[PDB]
Amino acid sequence: SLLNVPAGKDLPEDIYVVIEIPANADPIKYEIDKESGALFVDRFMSTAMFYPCNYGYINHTLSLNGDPVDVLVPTPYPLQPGSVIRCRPVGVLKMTDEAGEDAKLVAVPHSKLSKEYDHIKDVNDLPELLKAQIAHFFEHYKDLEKGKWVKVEGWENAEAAKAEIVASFERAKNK
Amino acid sequence: SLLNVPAGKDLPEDIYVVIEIPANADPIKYEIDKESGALFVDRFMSTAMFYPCNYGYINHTLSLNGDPVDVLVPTPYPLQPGSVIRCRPVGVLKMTDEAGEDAKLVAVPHSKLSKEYDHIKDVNDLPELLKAQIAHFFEHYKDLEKGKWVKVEGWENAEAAKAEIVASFERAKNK
Amino acid sequence: SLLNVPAGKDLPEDIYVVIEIPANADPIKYEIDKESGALFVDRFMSTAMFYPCNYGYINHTLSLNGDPVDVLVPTPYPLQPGSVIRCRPVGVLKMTDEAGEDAKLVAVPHSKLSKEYDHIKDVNDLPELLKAQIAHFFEHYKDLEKGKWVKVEGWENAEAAKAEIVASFERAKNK
Amino acid sequence: SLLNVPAGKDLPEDIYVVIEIPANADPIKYEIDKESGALFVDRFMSTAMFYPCNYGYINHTLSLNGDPVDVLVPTPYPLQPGSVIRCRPVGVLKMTDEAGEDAKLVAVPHSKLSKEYDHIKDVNDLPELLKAQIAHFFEHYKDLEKGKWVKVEGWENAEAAKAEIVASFERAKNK
Amino acid sequence: SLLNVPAGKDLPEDIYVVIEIPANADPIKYEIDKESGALFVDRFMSTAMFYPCNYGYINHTLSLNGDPVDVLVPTPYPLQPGSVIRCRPVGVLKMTDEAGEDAKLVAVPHSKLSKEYDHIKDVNDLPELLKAQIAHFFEHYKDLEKGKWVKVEGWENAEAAKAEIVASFERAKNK
Amino acid sequence: SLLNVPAGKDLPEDIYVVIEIPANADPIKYEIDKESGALFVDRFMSTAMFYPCNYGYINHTLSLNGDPVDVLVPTPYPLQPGSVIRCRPVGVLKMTDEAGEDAKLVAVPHSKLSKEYDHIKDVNDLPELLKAQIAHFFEHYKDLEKGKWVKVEGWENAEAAKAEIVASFERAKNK
Repeated sequence: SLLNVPAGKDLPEDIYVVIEIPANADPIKYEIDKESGALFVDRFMSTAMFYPCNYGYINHTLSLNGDPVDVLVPTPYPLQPGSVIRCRPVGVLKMTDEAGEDAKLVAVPHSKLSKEYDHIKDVNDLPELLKAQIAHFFEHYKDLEKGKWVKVEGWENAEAAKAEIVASFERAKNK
Repeated sequence: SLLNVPAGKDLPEDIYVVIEIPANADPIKYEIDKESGALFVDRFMSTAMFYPCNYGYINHTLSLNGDPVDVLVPTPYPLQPGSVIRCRPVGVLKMTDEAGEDAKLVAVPHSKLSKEYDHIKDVNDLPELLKAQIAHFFEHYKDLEKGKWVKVEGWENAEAAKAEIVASFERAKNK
Repeated sequence: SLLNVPAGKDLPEDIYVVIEIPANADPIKYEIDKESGALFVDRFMSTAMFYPCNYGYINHTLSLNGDPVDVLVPTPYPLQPGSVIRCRPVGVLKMTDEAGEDAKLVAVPHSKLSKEYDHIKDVNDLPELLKAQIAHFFEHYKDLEKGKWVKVEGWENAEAAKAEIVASFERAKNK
Repeated sequence: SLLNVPAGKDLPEDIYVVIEIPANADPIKYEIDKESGALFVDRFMSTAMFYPCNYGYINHTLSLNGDPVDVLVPTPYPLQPGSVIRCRPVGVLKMTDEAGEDAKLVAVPHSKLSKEYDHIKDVNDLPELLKAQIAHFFEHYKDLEKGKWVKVEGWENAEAAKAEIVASFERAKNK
Repeated sequence: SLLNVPAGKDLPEDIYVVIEIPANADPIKYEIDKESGALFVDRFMSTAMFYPCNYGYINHTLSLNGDPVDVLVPTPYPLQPGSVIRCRPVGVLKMTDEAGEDAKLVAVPHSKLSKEYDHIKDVNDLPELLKAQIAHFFEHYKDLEKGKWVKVEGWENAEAAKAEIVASFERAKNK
Repeated sequence: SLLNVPAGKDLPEDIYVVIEIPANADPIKYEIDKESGALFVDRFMSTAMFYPCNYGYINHTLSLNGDPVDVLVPTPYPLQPGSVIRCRPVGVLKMTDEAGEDAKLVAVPHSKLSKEYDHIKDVNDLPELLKAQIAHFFEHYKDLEKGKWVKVEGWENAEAAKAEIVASFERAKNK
């Protein structure tokens, strides 16, 4: 089942992301239920917006806000919800939402899946438009479902992304 | 796995439907296999028709005809086969097919997923065109795969829908 | 889970294929991970080509190259990745790739799912264009991802297809 | 302009069909406007049905119900609305509705487009399932339209289809 | 030609809208060219947003910003670009941008197309969520366009929508 | 009419391309008819291949093979058939086929449409994988067409692309 996928072949450089929401999909927010392993409908998003990249998480990871680290994965074609993709982390989006800090990593497909991202080694290598899209998406997608709000503090590098992997992996085995 | 999703948070008011066939899909009839939990192709439907709502079942339920209670779930966008959606029952379609009574519930997305169905509290609140579509679909979708035939006896209320949940949940733990 | 689907109701005449790649899809090569049962992204294909039929495998089978027997399944509409389809084998495509012989079966939907393939009993009953498409796909889809190359030796009959099922089923229980 | 497209390269054996509704599309009934040549929305279909083949008309023809002769065209992938396809007539579906008698031709793609239809020379060569679905569609797609009924009378051969096209071509000029 | 389509069957109560951008489509902003009547790509949208309704214009109208009056049209399925829809105005969205004042009409499908919109007679009858999404879209779709801003001023009723159409129709001739 | 669209705002640096075949579409080869300006089906492709970019032509140009100059245009989402895109030439693909020599231009979206292509000034700036896929497509898409072959000769720069457009524009008038 999806609950027994490994975090990565070699964390934090070489990880698996479990995809929950494909890039450019209808505005249905899916989430994998941690008891069943099944895809749950979490909500029907109320803004006319879409995730600019595939969205999911690293299994066996516990972030400070109680859930596994979440990750955005650019691909040339949208992936199936429930699929698992081998990636390498390249950067991190720092925000605050109503409960203090949130981070969302960006990870690119690993070279065994594709060579089109070989030259993206860090956060400054990502296209500027795509970074600006992601930031704009996270600042507005909950505008109409409020008591909710997000603010974007800015981009960090591959080493900050890796640190967040490692600390949340470690945090999982214990609490 | 899909075999360990709960029937509901609070049956019969607050249930989970396991989606097998999305609204407006190609005419492939999928079914979740109760031994494996996997999506099986049940048949390629022979009429040029589509399910007017997402179609699936409540887990841990046994109806009088040997299978879990089946349910139609209107959403603003079609859902993935295998996904699980939180809903509240609002009515029931009564038919007879070659083996006596069949019921199919209608349940709407629960308010935590969407507010667009808050005002639908019972069977008379459903749009008339959608009810007429569903009835027409169930009367004709098997026209070309005969020895099969369906006749529609008519709509019942939210309390009859809830009763069918409860009796089939109870019926499951025992036989 | 997908790891506990049976090879077939009655091997080798009556088998289940686990679908990994739908017909006519984006050029994402998915594969079911044999440890987890989950759909993995195997690679993003580099040619502008698509599988001309749905593609997958028979569970509980071990071919000579270390993986389960793979199968192409024509359907009137593309199937979901992860779905299971009841089929009957009708022929086999023989190739050599860099590691000696490869076979890929063709199996058609079983008559309980559809009647549109009833008249296809063997390999000469398949439309010639579809056979020529499949051969052309397998000869070129890896042209740009080389150190890889495929050559097509030609079509065999339903009895050779069945033999390959049986030998790989037997080969699985033991090694 | 679509108003200037010919009736065919060689009537009645070699014709063009202007496509109004794609096979397997959403339940929106499009029509070419005669004055402007633009694609108009004639209506949203109220049954959960789709056209089993692409649908349109032959330009410069006038049937006795006072519009261009309509044709149904099977193709391996749906066509774009407003597109023009070269075809051969193979049959006619005769029916009666609440306005009187009607007739629908069936034409396959010309050999210059595709060889896949070269063995279909007449109405009994069409796959039995397609004929059954086309008939069932015409008899039920207007069922939720108050006042509108369709009764299918039977099929007629290629020769009957050719005569309708000649008759209706002549009648478009001479009047 | 789309340049020859009428403004409406009976202005301002019964109009035609030429559709430029489908609801829920890829983020490509199409426009009909005035000279040629062809569909041009005006631009690729840079936010991750989609139009919440089909968008287009009324032909033979000229607003005080010097183009045809635009309309937003909700429909149950997205429409084709270049297609013409018969509609009734029910409201107007007033806004200001970096070029000055602007106004966007909202029109529903005429009763001849669909009865589903017959209870919507005016701007307060639109579903509350659709109005909120349309406003939010206009206020944010140009956020990554340097120099371009939108401020939404409020809604106005059906009567205001009719006056804009008359005013702009007259102004298209008399000039 | 598409027959009246200009060759470009400022040839040869700023051109319009009329789109005939979308990137990543079904294997239907569309062409604009010269007389009518309608979209015709030229053929159903017989290989399992798709165009790796949108394909079309520049109006009011005539190449030495006696039709308009064709162009391949990469865009972030597929375009509609019949739509017109503003572009800049950056390269040419030279080949020979069974009718003789041929050439295919590559043009990216103009800066007014999208800034994403502003760093692509010439043929060596295109992503290496796209060039490889375009070449491989042209060399294999007609492989199952009896009598038809394609041999790719090499690329040429933006300057060569501009000269072809001038040459073919002049040749469209003066004749």
